[PDB]
Amino acid sequence: KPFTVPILTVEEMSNSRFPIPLEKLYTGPSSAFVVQPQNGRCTTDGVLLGTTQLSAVNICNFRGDVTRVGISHDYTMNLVSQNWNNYDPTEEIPAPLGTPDFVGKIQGLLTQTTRADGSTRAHKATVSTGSVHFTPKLGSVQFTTDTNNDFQTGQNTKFTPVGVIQDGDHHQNEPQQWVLPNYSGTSGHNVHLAPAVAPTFPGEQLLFFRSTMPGCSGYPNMNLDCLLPQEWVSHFYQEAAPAQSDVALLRFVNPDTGRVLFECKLHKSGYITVAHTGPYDLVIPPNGYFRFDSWVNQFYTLAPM
Amino acid sequence: KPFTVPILTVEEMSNSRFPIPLEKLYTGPSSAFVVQPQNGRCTTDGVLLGTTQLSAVNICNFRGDVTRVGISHDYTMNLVSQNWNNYDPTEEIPAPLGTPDFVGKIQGLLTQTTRADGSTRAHKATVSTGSVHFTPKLGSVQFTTDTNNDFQTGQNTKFTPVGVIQDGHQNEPQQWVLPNYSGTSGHNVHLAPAVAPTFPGEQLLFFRSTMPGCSGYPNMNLDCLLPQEWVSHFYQEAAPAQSDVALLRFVNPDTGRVLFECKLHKSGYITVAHTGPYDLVIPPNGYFRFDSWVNQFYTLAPM
Ligand SMILES: C[C@@H]1O[C@@H](O[C@@H]2[C@@H](O[C@H]3O[C@H](CO)[C@H](O)[C@H](O)[C@H]3O)[C@@H](O)[C@@H](CO)O[C@@H]2O)[C@@H](O)[C@H](O)[C@@H]1O
Ligand SMILES: C[C@@H]1O[C@@H](O[C@@H]2[C@@H](O[C@H]3O[C@H](CO)[C@H](O)[C@H](O)[C@H]3O)[C@@H](O)[C@@H](CO)O[C@@H]2O)[C@@H](O)[C@H](O)[C@@H]1O
Repeated sequence: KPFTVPILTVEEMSNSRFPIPLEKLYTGPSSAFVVQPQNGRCTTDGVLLGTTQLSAVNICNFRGDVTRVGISHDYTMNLVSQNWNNYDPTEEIPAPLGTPDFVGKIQGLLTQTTRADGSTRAHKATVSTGSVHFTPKLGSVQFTTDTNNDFQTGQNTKFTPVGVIQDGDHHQNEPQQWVLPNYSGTSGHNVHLAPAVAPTFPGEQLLFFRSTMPGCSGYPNMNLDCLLPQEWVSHFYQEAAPAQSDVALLRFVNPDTGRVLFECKLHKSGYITVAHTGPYDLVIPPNGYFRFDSWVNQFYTLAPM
Repeated sequence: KPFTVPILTVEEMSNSRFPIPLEKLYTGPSSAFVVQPQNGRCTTDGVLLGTTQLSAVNICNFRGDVTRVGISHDYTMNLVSQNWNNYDPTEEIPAPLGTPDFVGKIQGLLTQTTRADGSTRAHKATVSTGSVHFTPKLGSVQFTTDTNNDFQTGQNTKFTPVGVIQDGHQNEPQQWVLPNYSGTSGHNVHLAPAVAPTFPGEQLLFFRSTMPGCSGYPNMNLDCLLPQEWVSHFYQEAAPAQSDVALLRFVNPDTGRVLFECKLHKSGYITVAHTGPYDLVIPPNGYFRFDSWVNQFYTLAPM
């Protein structure tokens, strides 16, 4: 089965690490980080990795029942699955599919319906994924909310993420997009992780699909880079085209002129490298798209960006 | 190019009318009312219709600058596009792509960044699409928010939708009543067509989600004609339609057994042979498979 990537333009696609559109292509140095995201991870032959699932609308969402922590404005959510069935901690994944894969304070609305009478409610809420109470692998996370009394026990509750917050004099100190949470808190180390990725070939860097997360309070670092658009994850999962070598050579083309703007290496394990050093917002026509041209190896020397 | 539909299961897909996952399949009568959604509209050969665009995460989102209405808690948003560029009201679409296509009060967060210093803010906010101030085709909508002073002028502002509210039970939203995209100033234009079965014994098949409820007693059902992933698939594939009707079989790969068959009409909606309201019962790995081009007079096996 011939391998292909989607023909959608960058801005027609979705970030695979938060439910927001892509904005641009970005390359930068990654030696200062361990780049090990768990969402947006999929092999070119369609094997999902980490905590990756198939739709952007589920990323960083949570569902379950809630109970108030003491007499505070915090609530513990006992997680269930996307379709409201019981969560299974025994599954060989790091955490429920779609769980946030960075340390940060994600703000959104926590909503609830009372089944018996159809009454509903919503409150602004934040989940701090660096908190010791962020234990999604164990089946629970904690939210700080704007209420201490309105949520009912035993009722279906959903968190819909919107953006991120920051607090402190050191501006843009959080979120930390390349620091994984401890999915089981202090109780144990992370398990079943998709591997870290790094360029190995001289002169190469990762290519990122970049968005700006909405900021909700303070001075957050709003950059969010994913390794694959969500639509590529879905495409590979469905097509399941066999990888005929370790690397798929892609050309980024202007469809109007037919000219190649740059070329890159899509590694079969699901990430892209380009030949560039330093931070660079790629200059591209908005109708540009990626095209698979041939199967190559990890030592293929790209035309420099 | 051979026509195909995605192999994703229902719960792996997204509603094309609000940024939430699909939950289930429903069929029912719809003779007594107009079915004319504007999001989730695409022909099988990839022509987008109505206000349909390509990703679910953009649906019912709004962007622009805001100005306070008087000294109230309401703010007017002067709309821009998904990437902060111009919206052209003269483009022959009903309203900006992704605009809500139902009358209801949508609640979410209105967020803002101050360009100069990177300070940010968020407030609970509702857009009433039945309001006279819901005029997206004119380039503006109005939000009621939980602040009367925190939003700044001339700064990028985004509404992220979460769910719906009600006042008065389940009388709103009205998912099949289109808002007036130009308010009282003009009638709706450039709409994707209304849809109905034409063959006796058939009903529409709906891809159903439940919108989160945020206050009161809202009607939370939300039915779309095509999953968002089908819109994106057809747009990219652009496979020619060999007839006006594609026969799909819904298959359980666990058994190879066909659960039911249905007609995917070229103009982008599905019918089944059934009379009455019915919540379909489907296996977890079930999916749709295109088998052949037929015609409007093909009789489906009863669903
Ligand atoms: C930088 C600052 O971020 C946000 O303000 C927060 C404060 O937020 C609280 O009050 C503000 C209005 O002053 C607003 O009503 C917000 O909803 C509410 O949570 C507060 O958290 C303090 C604590 O030190 O930090 C910031 O000042 C934002 O509202 C401001 O516009 C501004 O961007
Ligand atoms: C049916 C009812 O809907 C929601 O309540 C609203 C009220 O909402 C206001 O106060 C409530 C707490 O009582 C909550 O703090 C909410 O955020 C706030 O807007 C209010 O709008 C009244 C006015 O008619 O209608 C409802 O009572 C929800 O909060 C309740 O839990 C309940 O489901």
